[PDB]
Amino acid sequence: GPLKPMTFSIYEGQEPSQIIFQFKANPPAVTFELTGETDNIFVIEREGLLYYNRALDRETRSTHNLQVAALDANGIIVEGPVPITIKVKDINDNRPTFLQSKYEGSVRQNSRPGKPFLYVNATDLDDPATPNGQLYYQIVIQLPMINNVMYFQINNKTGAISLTREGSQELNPAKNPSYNLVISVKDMGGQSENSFSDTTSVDIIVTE
Amino acid sequence: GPLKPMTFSIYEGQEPSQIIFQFKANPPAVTFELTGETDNIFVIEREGLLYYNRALDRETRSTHNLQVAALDANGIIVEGPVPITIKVKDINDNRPTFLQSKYEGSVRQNSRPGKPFLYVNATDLDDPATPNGQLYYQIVIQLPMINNVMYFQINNKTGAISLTREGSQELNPAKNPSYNLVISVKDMGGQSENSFSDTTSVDIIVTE
Ligand SMILES: [Ca+2]
Ligand SMILES: [Ca+2]
Ligand SMILES: [Ca+2]
Ligand SMILES: [Ca+2]
Ligand SMILES: [Ca+2]
Ligand SMILES: [Ca+2]
Ligand code: NA
Repeated sequence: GPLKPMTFSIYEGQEPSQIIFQFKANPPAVTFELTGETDNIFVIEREGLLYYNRALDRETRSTHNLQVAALDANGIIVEGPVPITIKVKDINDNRPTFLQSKYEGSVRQNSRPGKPFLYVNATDLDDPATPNGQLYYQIVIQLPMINNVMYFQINNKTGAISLTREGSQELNPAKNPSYNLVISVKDMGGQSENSFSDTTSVDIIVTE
Repeated sequence: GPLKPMTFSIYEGQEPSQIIFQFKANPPAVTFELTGETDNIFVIEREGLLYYNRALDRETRSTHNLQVAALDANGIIVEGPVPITIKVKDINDNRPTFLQSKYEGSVRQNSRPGKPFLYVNATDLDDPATPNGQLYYQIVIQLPMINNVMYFQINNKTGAISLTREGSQELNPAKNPSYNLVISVKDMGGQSENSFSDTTSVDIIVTE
């Protein structure tokens, strides 16, 4: 039918195994012209076969804005150009990376439970609107630890470290002036399958 | 385009708010048929509208293996069937449960510290490779307790109960012949936020 705007969604990181679309020339159109963000990847054959020639990369270009025009036997545009939008669908091909391998923090004796005093942070180049770039932070270990009582907690979404109820009650620089936490981060929103992880080390001084 | 295998990942425990996918019939296809693990949940409209009509439950079915076929006006399959995979993403919707509500054990006086003599165990129906099913064991209280000294300890990952150094030094059937421990188990790795818990009771006789 008439040439019109179209959107195609194509996963990145996959070498092409299927065409995108076969356009059919409406006489007096005989050939097609593809322009825009083709990047030596998107091709239209003379008689309308639109395809891609190699794996896409959302982290290089997340949308290819293309245009297609239909031309007559004299090379005159008779339909379009119209916008053809390629949405590059994300895969989990980037690992989360803590921005420091060691954090130095401090907390006041009697800091209110749940009040952040330190943020750890990781970046993930995947799409944060998808599981692939959605990070989940956790405390792997606290040292020292007495009778399995955690004195620290982390906001699993934000990386905010705060005292627990019991940490607020028990932390005392006279008894134990420093704690080490090992923190993990994983992508896939903390789900198991196809996830990547990183760790960092946090030393926390307890002050008056 | 042509029917091909597709995977969708959907969280359990949420009322559906969006369709899954609209299949568009390419002539001579006119309608679609859905088969497989539909479970009075997954439906396709003739026209192509694939949706789910009630919350999923990973603990009932963790992957729905569906198939979609395109039928012509005479009900001949002209495309597919192709596998449509629904991966059900886990939420923390199950409380961990101890396998016994009461444990009875014993420990010999002058037993070595840190050597397990009793395992408590809980199970959690959520995914154990996620925080939702990741368990953390603690002693809530030991009675009797002498001068604020713990005589017992528990491994927070394994549920292994052993004597402390002080317990090994002080246990004596003539002075205190029995102890009770209340043990907790928590999921989310033991953090307070978004976690569920159970408790059990452990009676321990001190022997000669
Ligand atoms: Ca990529
Ligand atoms: Ca990632
Ligand atoms: Ca990616
Ligand atoms: Ca469930
Ligand atoms: Ca659980
Ligand atoms: Ca669950
Ligand atoms: Na205490």
